[PDB]
Amino acid sequence: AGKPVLHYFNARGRMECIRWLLAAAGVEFEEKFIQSPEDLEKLKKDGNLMFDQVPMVEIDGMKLAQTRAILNYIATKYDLYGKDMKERALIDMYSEGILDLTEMIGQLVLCPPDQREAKTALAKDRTKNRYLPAFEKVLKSHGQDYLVGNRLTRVDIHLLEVLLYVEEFDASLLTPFPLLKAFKSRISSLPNVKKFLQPGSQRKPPMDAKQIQEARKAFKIQ
Amino acid sequence: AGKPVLHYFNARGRMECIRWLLAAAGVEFEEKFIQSPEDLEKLKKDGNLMFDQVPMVEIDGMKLAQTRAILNYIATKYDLYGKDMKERALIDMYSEGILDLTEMIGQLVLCPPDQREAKTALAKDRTKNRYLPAFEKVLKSHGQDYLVGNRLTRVDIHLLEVLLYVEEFDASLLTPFPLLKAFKSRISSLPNVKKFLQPGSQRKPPMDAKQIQEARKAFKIQ
Ligand SMILES: N[C@@H](CCC(=O)N[C@@H](CS[C@H]1c2c(cc3ccc4cccc5ccc2c3c45)C(=O)C(=O)[C@@H]1O)C(=O)NCC(=O)O)C(=O)O
Ligand SMILES: N[C@@H](CCC(=O)N[C@@H](CS[C@H]1c2c(cc3ccc4cccc5ccc2c3c45)C(=O)C(=O)[C@@H]1O)C(=O)NCC(=O)O)C(=O)O
Repeated sequence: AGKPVLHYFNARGRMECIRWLLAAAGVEFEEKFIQSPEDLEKLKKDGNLMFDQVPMVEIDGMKLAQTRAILNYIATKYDLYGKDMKERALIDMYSEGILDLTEMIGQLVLCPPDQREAKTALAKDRTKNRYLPAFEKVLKSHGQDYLVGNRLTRVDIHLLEVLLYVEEFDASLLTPFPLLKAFKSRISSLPNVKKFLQPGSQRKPPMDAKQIQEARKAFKIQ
Repeated sequence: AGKPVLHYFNARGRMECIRWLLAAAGVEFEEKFIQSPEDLEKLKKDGNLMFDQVPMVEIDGMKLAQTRAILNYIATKYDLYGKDMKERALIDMYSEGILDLTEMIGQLVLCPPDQREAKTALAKDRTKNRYLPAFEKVLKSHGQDYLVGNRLTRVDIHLLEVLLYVEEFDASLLTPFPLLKAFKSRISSLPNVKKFLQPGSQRKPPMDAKQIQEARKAFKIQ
């Protein structure tokens, strides 16, 4: 049970939020990449994936599948899940909004070409008029350095991570939000985070059109 | 307040799992139905919704949004979340597969006719070959009456609810699973569950495509 083992393709996808959480907690981990459909098949057939899906993480003797379940477990284990019921409620509400924002932006690459522009316009609108203002408001409401409980929790990490993708999506979206900029800088300066951001870490890059098309093809899954 | 207040459309949607969890816990609740676009606009403008979305539940001084955030809080508050992080890891993984199954079947009524048939076949294949076998397997792995910790938890309620939707979708899907059939009757027999299953409770009915198109027309939500 030394280092947790992360089962996923060699890409961000749904496993990146988990890599971010482990890195932030300073927890060393290994990765076993699914490079071929045959790799994915073996995992399923061997009974390692409860729903024949990844993310799957081997940790503390479990074969834990489902992103949210992996995150909640890691967050609790390393005291990054607040101190009680009420703090976890704020943490979960904020985190679900961030996961929604992450999916809205990330799914654009899979949109049918004829729907892509409209979907992209809607995503930019939601990002700048619904999500960014919501988080800027949280920070303003209490003036604290962290989102919840005046101390670092998993959602501070989730927010930094999604702001990076917002910056990749459209850098002008962040301009109107001073507190979030300040927050991004603060979280980025934490030792474990800075280290994960530097070149050479297990942090993953975005995938380009050709890659996406090629990878999604060889595996074929509806 | 005293009784939690559930803000949602008069329909199942994302709020139904919450009505179920509360009903099961024997906690009485009230509902404030969103019956028109104006109702929804009012809720937003008055500062009720963190991300201008429902579900939103008023409980213990919070105006809590995000389905999962609401479910996690209620489950913890009423001792339906197991006893430790390891039981919660199983409860969470199970719950997420159930939510995935619910969405997969629920989405069908929004598939354009030239896509619905194939999407329906996929949903049935996934239900009987991926999802149901997974839960039948958990029940067989310990031979106990409940999914986790040999005690009623939130996931036994989530599993009963989704079994109802699978039964509405295609009853013959359940026949090959004797343990799931026995589990269904057992959970259905619990006092609070029996109360919620009987006529006149706050449980909600399904909505055909016709009903969907109609309602989802008046609001013109993107
Ligand atoms: N609610 C669950 C969801 C789990 C889930 O969907 N997992 C996917 C991989 S992630 C994602 C996904 C799928 C297919 C592929 C196929 C090739 C591929 C190559 C390189 C990187 C990724 C990254 C993500 C991904 C996929 C790839 C597509 O399944 C979907 O589009 C998923 O959204 C999977 O294992 N698919 C195998 C299969 O169903 O039999 C959770 O949160 O954990
Ligand atoms: N991750 C979050 C998701 C929250 C969420 O998506 N909420 C939706 C309602 S649920 C669902 C939804 C939408 C629109 C409508 C519009 C009319 C409508 C009438 C009667 C019943 C439902 C049931 C669901 C529903 C909708 C209706 C469509 O938004 C989507 O399709 C949603 O998936 C909403 O409030 N939309 C208002 C808006 O964005 O401004 C969570 O789990 O809590």
